[PDB]
Amino acid sequence: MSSETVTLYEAIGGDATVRALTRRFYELMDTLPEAARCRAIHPADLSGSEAKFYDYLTGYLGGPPVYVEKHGHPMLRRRHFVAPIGPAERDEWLLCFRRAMDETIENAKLREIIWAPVERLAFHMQNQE
Ligand code: HEM
Repeated sequence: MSSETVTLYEAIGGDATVRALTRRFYELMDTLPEAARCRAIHPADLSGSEAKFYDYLTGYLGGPPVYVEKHGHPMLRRRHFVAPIGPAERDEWLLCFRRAMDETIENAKLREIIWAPVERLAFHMQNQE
């Protein structure tokens, strides 16, 4: 929606915010020693991962459906099956996503709206242990 209601994308500040969110996420993943397990299973060059997550989040939050346009149906559990994701990879991903959100999305109510379903998805991507 845009006029009396608005989308989450609109609400958090749209493209500049999703850009900052996704950038800060991979930065924390690359620089925090506590995120080393999650970092270990990602590609040595994070550039392509960032592009895809940014496109995924853009569509997911009510912005333009750019991820689907390029890659088709998300099918995330299947796409994540190629990485070995145990509790550690899972909680370290959630560590970085939480901190990236807290730092880039000012509105607490919008962070709560986004977080609960993402944390559900993360537990659902876990494929080990
Ligand atoms: C358990 C937590 C998670 C871990 C450890 C994890 C890890 C990974 C890894 C290793 C990749 C492959 C990177 C690449 O191809 O460059 C990936 C891709 C991706 N992840 Fe996750 N992920 C997790 C949860 C999530 C969640 C909850 C979402 C959605 C909010 C998500 C969205 C994506 C997307 C859109 C891709 C690109 C898929 C594609 O290849 O088209 N991930 N993730």
